[PDB]
Amino acid sequence: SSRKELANAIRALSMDAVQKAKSGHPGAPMGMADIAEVLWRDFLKHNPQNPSWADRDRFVLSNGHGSMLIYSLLHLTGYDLPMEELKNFRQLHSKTPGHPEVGYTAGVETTTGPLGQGIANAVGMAIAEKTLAAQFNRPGHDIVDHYTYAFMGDGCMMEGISHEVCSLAGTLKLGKLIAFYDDNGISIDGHVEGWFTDDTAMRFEAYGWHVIRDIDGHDAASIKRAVEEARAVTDKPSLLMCKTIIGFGSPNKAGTHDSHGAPLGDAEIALTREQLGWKYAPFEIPSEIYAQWDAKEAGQAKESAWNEKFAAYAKAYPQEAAEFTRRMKGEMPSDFDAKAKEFIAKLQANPAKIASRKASQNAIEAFGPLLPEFLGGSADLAPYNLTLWSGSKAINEDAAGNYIHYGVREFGMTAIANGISLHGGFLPYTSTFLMFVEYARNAVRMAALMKQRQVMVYTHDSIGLGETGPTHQPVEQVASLRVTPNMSTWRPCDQVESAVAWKYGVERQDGPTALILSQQNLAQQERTEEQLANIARGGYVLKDCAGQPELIFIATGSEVELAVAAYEKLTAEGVKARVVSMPSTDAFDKQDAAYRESVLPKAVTARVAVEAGIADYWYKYVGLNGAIVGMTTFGESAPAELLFEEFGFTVDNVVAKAKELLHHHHH
Amino acid sequence: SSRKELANAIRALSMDAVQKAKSGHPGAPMGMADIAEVLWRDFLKHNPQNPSWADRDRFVLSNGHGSMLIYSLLHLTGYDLPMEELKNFRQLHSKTPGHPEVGYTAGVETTTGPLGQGIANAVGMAIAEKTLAAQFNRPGHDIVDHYTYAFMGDGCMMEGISHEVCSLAGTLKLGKLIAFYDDNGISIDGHVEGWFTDDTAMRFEAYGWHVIRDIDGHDAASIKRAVEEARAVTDKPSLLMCKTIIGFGSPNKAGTHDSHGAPLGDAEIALTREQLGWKYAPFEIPSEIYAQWDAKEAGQAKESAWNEKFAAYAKAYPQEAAEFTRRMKGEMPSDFDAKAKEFIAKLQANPAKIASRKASQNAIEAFGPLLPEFLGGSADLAPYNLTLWSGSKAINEDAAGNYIHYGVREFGMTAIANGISLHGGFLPYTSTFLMFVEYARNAVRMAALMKQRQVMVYTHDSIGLGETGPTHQPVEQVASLRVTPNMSTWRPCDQVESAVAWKYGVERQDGPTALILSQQNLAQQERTEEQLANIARGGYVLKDCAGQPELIFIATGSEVELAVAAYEKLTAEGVKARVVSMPSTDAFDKQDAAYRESVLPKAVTARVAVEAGIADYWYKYVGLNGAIVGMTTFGESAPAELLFEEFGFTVDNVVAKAKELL
Ligand SMILES: Cc1ncc(C[n+]2csc(CCOP(=O)(O)OP(=O)(O)O)c2C)c(N)n1
Ligand SMILES: Cc1ncc(C[n+]2csc(CCOP(=O)(O)OP(=O)(O)O)c2C)c(N)n1
Ligand SMILES: [Ca+2]
Ligand SMILES: [Ca+2]
Repeated sequence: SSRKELANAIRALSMDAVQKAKSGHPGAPMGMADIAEVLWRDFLKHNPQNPSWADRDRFVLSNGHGSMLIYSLLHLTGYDLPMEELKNFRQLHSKTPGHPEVGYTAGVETTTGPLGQGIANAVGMAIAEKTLAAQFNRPGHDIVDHYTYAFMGDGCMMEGISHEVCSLAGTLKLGKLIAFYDDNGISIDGHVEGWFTDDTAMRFEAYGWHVIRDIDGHDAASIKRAVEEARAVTDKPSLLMCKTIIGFGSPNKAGTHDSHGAPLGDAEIALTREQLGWKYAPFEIPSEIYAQWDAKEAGQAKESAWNEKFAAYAKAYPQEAAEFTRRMKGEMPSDFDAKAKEFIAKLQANPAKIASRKASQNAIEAFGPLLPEFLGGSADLAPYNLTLWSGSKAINEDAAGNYIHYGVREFGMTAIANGISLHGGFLPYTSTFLMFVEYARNAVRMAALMKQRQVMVYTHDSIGLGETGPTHQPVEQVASLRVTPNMSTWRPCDQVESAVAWKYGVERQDGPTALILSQQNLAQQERTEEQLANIARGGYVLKDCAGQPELIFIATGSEVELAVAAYEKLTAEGVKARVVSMPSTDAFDKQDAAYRESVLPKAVTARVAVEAGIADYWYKYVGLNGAIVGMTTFGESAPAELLFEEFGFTVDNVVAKAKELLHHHHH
Repeated sequence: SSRKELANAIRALSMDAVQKAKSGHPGAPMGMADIAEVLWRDFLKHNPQNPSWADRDRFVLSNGHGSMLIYSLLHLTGYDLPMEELKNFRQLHSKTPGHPEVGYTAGVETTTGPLGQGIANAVGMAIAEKTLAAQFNRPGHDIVDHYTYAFMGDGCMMEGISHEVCSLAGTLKLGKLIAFYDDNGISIDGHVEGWFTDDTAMRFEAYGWHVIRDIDGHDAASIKRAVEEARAVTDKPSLLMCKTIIGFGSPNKAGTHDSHGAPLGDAEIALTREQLGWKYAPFEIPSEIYAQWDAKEAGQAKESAWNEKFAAYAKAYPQEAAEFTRRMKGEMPSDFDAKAKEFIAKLQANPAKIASRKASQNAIEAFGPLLPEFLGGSADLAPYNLTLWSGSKAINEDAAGNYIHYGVREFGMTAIANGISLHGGFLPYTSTFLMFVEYARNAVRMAALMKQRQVMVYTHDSIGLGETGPTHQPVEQVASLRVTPNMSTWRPCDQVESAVAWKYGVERQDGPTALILSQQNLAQQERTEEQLANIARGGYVLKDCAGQPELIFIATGSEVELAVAAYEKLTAEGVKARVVSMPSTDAFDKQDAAYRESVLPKAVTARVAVEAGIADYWYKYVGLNGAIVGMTTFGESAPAELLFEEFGFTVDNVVAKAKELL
């Protein structure tokens, strides 16, 4: 078989799988098949029999709608993705969902589809490789050495996140990142010149990339020469400008928007087979074509050689090797749990009224020596988010460091960190003011969807930040996080809940954790040993009465102090009241029914929520017969103490609103 | 007097107001003061006595933390912003909040602070000027002719949204957009070379901008020559690369991150006065410096000249001039309410089972001839969002058109449309798949904060979109919109509710409206005249019983049919059941309490919400003793019919959950 025939196997499988599903995207797989054949057969270092090989190259499909391209590649090269699964493309519980999903499918590195985020993930994978190589490689022992290859299209280039992450990739001189741009002139509205006219090569040169122009994306020799050129440039990420024809092979739909996102149709597929000279029936591949596509023997040889290298490394550097293995597996140090509990107990015994952003920094300082896998950063807010600890070292200064200055790039930061978590070897944390979670919002969602461990440090969480005013004062952002599937969100009320939340976040293996942290100092609360242990249950009884409470206050973060003051006033008047601290609604909801009943008993309807955030959220825990002391508006520019008074976060107002339930549930 | 003395008045007012507040940002106002002095005194066309003059130039401070720069300029040039307000910078209910806010302060064009969005707004204002000029100017009568000037810094340049909107500005050849980049080498983390190394001039030339490099931002002659050159380039937006020193004037904090975001301190202010040669006490400005800065006399002359031009236009083009005035004031045509009601009544009388995305297109088609102020578009999804009507004309093809191909740029699109609404003259609508409201989320928030009218057309709203799978299937996005202050969100259940929602959106005067639209066909519900009129109240009784209900279903959008099916089953068993359709929770919540009680009586606790979105939202209406048939997870890639079954959107499950309450 010629290279074109081998590439046409991808075209056939893609158009036929889309046709059988009556759904999906034939255009990009057909347009990029020749590029994929050269990259995967001539360059990609991988082992289909072990998709988790630590030193494999990473491939990312940023134009993720072209999912049949990667399913064809994985199937043809010998991964555990049988033809039956391709026949079940886009069907319930198949290993071939409409967009590729990490975990669903052997060999898929990331979940893509939302445009722009795949190239961001690839930038994170390349940062991870560079940093891990710098931390672990030793003279004569280069155990980390692999490339990151990405495909992307016009949509990814138009998205702002491409600017964020490719600018930063240029700064960091990511010489093992090689991206292929599917320059096919077509997007969904039609010919892109009506809305997309950038000199993209010049733009990427402005970022410090090595750009290869005018590659014939349907000519294997041209593509191969370009990839060799990119691999020879070791000090810059490379962009290959690949001129392709969307839907290549279809006489009537190639080069048209009609090939982008719908089945070609059976008549058109017959004509496409005739144009391509592809004789085989749908889902039929001859043994000779598998023989040229299969990567099991080469892959075995390469991983075997790497294992020999790693064994030599382990003999010369046994502690480093043990750390590499631990970190690539995502395992925690064996003594971490005990040391973290010792830290938390020390805080509970030694009160300090500090901002929870400072309590967060103190937890980073405490955990940092125990977690060399941290790869942390802030989006140009290190002095405000308090993300640096004494052991931080920026990777633009020393590549073996552990800290990233992300610049003013919140979305790019968060999707890069998704790439860092997907790579293995690190535990990323990211940070910005909470308001600007809105800039990064879909990357946060994607971390949750992909079940990735990442700690998101979001500071300056309410009107408590004061004079900066309503553009920066969060109101509804925490509610948005709380209703996100698989998101964990903590709003700690003091330095002890802050440390507990950080411990929870770094030990959470199957999804991300957002910390909602104050600008201003928070009072430490008294806790018994039992209460201290109950912080991690998300919601717990902090103050109580004998018998059934007449009133339960539910409070979070900076408002627990206010709720406790109201509880004290009411208790002194002879009212039976309880205070529940709710640092994490998601962790509380995961507790069993008996525990939740013990904290929020169904008999007690007179519930008062107190939080400087949007009020409507709290109907979930207060019901229709309680009260909510919350925000219902945007904030205002003024000193924070005047804002808390103006918006009702006062002991007198909280007590008055509570007493209306002693007056209403009565009358 | 001397231009440096005149610029130093901005420096003094800025450092002193920050010091008095013990809060704020002296650095960028001190760094950009010489640029501002040249722009405002020599070029900017404006009238302090009427900040709403239709043909004024628009100025945007995208690096909005530098708010004392714009307050100093407004005060010095004679706007209604007295010295007492500058002395009340960042104080409760002052006219000088920490970031500039449109409406709070005479002369402020937009609310900035979130980096990158000011330049986006300015691109929108320049698109509005270009389009309005093409629509209204006539030979001998150029009634629209003004510039859009923007200041921006490193943070705006790093943000992705700058790439989206400046790319599109190049495509649209916005020759009256002129941006000044405060190239001062400093951001909050320190010297920017550790994280920001772009050849920014080369980047902007890649967008098709005219770029002027190596301007000395502290030399009036350098700056003035650059502005003249940019104004002579009429077929490209221009970027002026202005080298400045942050905190210019401060001997110990100039050129450092220490001048970015905190008071300089009293000692350092004294040293700064010495270095600048500024001899005036805090909040002292001599009469001659006001005389040199004041723009009232020239401004009134220019606006009067324009009024005379407009009067001549109105004599030659009376209908066009009346349209111009109406649109610039943001008024609706006087017969729009009646014509839209006639359309809605027609739909109710002529049932159709269509997707609410199609019903949306049909409302655009009906309203299009009535609302020439539409300036609509989609982020590369016209064939899916259905944003084109028969009279759509793309502005990249015809500058006098009414449609924008925004490309794959959801955040930039939304903030550009905020600029369009701020400009006056237009009613923007934007569109993408609902999932990607998450890419644009803070610009949506900013439309609400700024009380701007924009209709946001979000289609493909649930697991009903099918095989595309969980990256695209919305679950929690509608709940996020619903709890945003001043946002209106509509999830119509058929073509009639879709038209009512569109009417509500275009008739809003003080905020945005999000339409949550289905991929798939939705059955039309039968309605009495009273029900039909009550759609606009956001929640209404769609199916009822005699007497107090025993069970109330609350449903939205594509799930109303499912709730009606469950109602029919329970009604046939003899249950006193009701179905409430809730297309807009915010419109419902604004109703009088007797109305809300008539729909959701407080004595009836057996309430079942049905919506293919996140369940947690609905506790607001069902409380603790009801049921919610909603989503609690991400979606899955499969045909939509199978997903609705898999996730419990079945008559059997809805009926079972209801019977658990009875
Ligand atoms: C952030 C985001 N916005 C919108 C979409 C919907 N969408 C999918 S592909 C596409 C444009 C297709 O353009 P391109 O990447 O050039 O596709 P191709 O040439 O591969 O078909 C759009 C708008 C998306 N997937 N992600
Ligand atoms: C989207 C967004 N992210 C973060 C911030 C916080 N912030 C305010 S100013 C700034 C950096 C200031 O850098 P630059 O624009 O270069 O400021 P300057 O030189 O004018 O002081 C940051 C990160 C913000 N306002 N908006
Ligand atoms: Ca394309
Ligand atoms: Ca700067």
